[PDB]
Amino acid sequence: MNIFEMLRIDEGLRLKIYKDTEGYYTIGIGHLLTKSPSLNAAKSELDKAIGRNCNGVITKDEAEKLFNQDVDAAVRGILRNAKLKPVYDSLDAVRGCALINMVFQMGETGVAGFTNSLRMLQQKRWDEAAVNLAKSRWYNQTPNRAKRVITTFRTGTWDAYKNL
Ligand SMILES: [Cl-]
Ligand SMILES: [Cl-]
Repeated sequence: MNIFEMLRIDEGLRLKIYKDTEGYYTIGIGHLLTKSPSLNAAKSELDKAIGRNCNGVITKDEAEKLFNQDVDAAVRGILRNAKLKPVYDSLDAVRGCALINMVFQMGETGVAGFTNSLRMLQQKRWDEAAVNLAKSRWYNQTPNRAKRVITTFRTGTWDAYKNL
């Protein structure tokens, strides 16, 4: 299992513009197009991202291309962030994926705000971090996903993604 497989499970794959859990226009593997309610705006964003007139639909290869760019951006966001980098460097490879998963979903800024959980992760207090992470809007709005991620941080194994 790796970060790509993990996010593919959490985000799924859709080749036509759809709305994410928050009601935002998205496509491919969780690639947010815009927070604007305008489908037209979303369509334009899509064409700009892909480099052709898509009319709202893309190929699997295109979805995969966007996906690689998105994972790259998440990782780079972590590496550039002063609060994130030290935690990320302190974690084993599996747990690191859980952190990348969060950034992909909520953005660098969003995750950097989880101050207390970040400190607990850096201290390797797994059970305590898990409880703290669960006291969030994040956990309450997307509980199944949050549970998989939190379990990953808690155990350092891929168990939560096994049998999916
Ligand atoms: Cl809460
Ligand atoms: Cl969920």
